[PDB]
Amino acid sequence: RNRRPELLPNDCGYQVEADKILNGDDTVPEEFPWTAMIGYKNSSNFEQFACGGSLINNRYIVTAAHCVAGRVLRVVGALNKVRLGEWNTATDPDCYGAVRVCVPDKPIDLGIEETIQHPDYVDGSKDRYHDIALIRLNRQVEFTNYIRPVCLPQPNEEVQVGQRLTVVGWGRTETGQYSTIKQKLAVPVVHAEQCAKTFGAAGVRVRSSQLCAGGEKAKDSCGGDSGGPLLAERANQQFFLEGLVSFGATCGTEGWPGIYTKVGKYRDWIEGNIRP
Ligand SMILES: *[C@@H]1O[C@H](CO)[C@@H](O)[C@H](O)[C@H]1NC(C)=O
Ligand SMILES: [Ca+2]
Repeated sequence: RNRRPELLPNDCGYQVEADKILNGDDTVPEEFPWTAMIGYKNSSNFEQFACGGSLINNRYIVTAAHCVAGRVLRVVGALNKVRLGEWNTATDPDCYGAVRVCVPDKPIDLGIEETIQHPDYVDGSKDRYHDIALIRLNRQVEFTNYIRPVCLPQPNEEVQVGQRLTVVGWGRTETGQYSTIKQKLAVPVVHAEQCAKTFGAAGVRVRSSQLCAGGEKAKDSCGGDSGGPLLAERANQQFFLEGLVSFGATCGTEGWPGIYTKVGKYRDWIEGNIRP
């Protein structure tokens, strides 16, 4: 299967601590430097960012398969670019804090060399089982304080119910707000049964490769992007990509937690589909 585990760097999951003035759910630009924005372009050349993803090394982002096939492609446009190093999409340069500083680096928009959807994913399916895809970027990415790779779990590692994780993004889901500043929201992992309604179709079972997180005690935590990261902070403040958004959480009266692709469960597949 041509697995190349050594192409996933050991220097992963570390971010600069450079924190500052009054927050909210807003991040500083240095937080979660593996976030990516996925950009689309329709037939009259209108562009917009409508999905997220996570930088895993200097050549790849990992996202949901539903971000690279089907509905998004007809509703928004063709897959076009991936943006790294963004913080506030409303501004450029990005400047923050009472004692003011600016991000030295303009966000980078990279082309897509190839997209690899998981072979077992079915576009339009009720369950979206195996909702994962790799995007090989056009260029080797040089890491900075604002662009760095996230760690991936091993296939035998499990998140436990009650464990708190962080979903990060710009509200780029079907029902999201489309925020301009990158947001972080803390969410509990919950029993799979609580995601019964998440599919928006009855009778779908939550598989082992799916994670249910959000819910009744996390009504202030809706955000993230389709394909966007769900993170565990493990020992030594090293962040791991426990999940990516497959069905977004909804935080209203009759809403539901989100279903995430368990990324560790696809570690072998990832390693077999990356090249230097
Ligand atoms: C491209 O998107 C813009 C903005 O949403 C829209 O006005 C336009 O109709 C789209 N192009 C077509 C005709 O597909
Ligand atoms: Ca910006």
